[PDB]
Amino acid sequence: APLHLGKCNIAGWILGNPECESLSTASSWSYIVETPSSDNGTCYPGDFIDYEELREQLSSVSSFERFEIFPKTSSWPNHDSNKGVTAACPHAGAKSFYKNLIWLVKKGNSYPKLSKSYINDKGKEVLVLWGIHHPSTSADQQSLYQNADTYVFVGSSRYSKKFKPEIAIRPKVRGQEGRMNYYWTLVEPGDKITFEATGNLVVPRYAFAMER
Repeated sequence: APLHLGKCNIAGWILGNPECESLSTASSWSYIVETPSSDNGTCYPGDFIDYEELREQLSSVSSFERFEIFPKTSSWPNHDSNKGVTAACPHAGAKSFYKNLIWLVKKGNSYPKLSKSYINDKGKEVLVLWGIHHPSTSADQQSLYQNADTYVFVGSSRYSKKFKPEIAIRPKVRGQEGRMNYYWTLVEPGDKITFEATGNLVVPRYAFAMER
């Protein structure tokens, strides 16, 4: 039987756009039926990278399970994980954000280098998603992350990329002149994925274990 997304497309559903169902009932499907929406599943404007490939990966799944890859309460003792909401992502009158990612910002006037890894001990492929935030102005970069010149690195046995934020005023969309790009990779059983950043990283909170 198909998975019918009644409100969202795969982008919004997999990131956890505020209106999308956590769908903790459907653990398998033969295909996905998607619903178009104004923000295209990304309330914070930006580009979903390798998106068509992801739609194919999620097309027909035999088991599918969401798990808290990096527990919110314990993973980020040196950064602030409780301020990452935005008017771009409203929910019933309140500023909100994606369910499955955390927009980390500085704590006081500090954003130390974060380093966090996850070894896939689930015995099945794990899908991990994250975001890279690009502020509109150097002031916003400082206000959010303290550090003016930052990087994000993500590495596994099959993936390696270093990201540099571009600070620039894009056209205002849902109030935002900044942008957020979205990325994903599949981590094999036994492999380790590592995240390293001095700013601008929208960290995974929930990831997915699945079998095709």
